[PDB]
Amino acid sequence: MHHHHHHSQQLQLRVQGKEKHQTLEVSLSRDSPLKTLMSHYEEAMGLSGRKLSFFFDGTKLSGRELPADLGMESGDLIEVWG
Repeated sequence: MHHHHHHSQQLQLRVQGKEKHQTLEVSLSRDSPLKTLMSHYEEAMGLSGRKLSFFFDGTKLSGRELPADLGMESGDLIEVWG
């Protein structure tokens, strides 16, 4: 989450799905919209085309948000349902 090698302007985020093995720590630029993380997760997990829904703070992500739009911070978690 906070290892010393990380660039100080990226956010480390945990993306966690329904199974223990459906998980990924994603490094996201502050100026990348969340859709980049959501696609990244789908691509890494092999779950493209499954209509997964990503939640932060109890609300569904559209993918259009920057992390700052939501008060999302390095070390936060995004829950993937489906």
